[PDB]
Amino acid sequence: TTYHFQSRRIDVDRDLESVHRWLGHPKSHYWDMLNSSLADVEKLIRDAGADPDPRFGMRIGYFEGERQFLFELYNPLTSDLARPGTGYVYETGDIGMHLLVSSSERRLPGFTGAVMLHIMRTAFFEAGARRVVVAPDVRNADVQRLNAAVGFRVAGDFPVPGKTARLSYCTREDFARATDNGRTLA
Repeated sequence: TTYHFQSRRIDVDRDLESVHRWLGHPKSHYWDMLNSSLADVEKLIRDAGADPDPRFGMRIGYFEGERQFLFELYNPLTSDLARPGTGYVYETGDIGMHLLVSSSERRLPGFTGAVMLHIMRTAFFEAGARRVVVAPDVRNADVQRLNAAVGFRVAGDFPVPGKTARLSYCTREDFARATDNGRTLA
């Protein structure tokens, strides 16, 4: 028995309690929502679903009937990536991605690799992305490792107020080569 995930679109009326709980767990601190209220998390979810294009929004992943993670596929043009001067070069079909794992601590081997493979296959083959774009905090080493595991390449670092973001790209072609079409890690 290994991880195989499915996902669906978020449903704020019934996922809010879970998502808010996950955002309060110290391991989630890079989401910067540790002290958020339910209303704050409701706004986060609703804002993530407000693009005109239905491909964007938050999704919830499942295994054995239980919630496992949240992911956001977002429009790079309404994100910090598109601030003037970041160095991001937008391409049609770019999709930004964020991942939030659940607050559960008991995992089978290779949890986050299976999570990442599922997310990336969803972005490319269900949401039509030609490239996934991310810009985590440079200090978030765990995310750097996850990115490298599925073929992301670092493009550069750029400043945001008080922080440094590390811009990375994963083209559909680099994902396919690195992971054998989404089957295994680089």
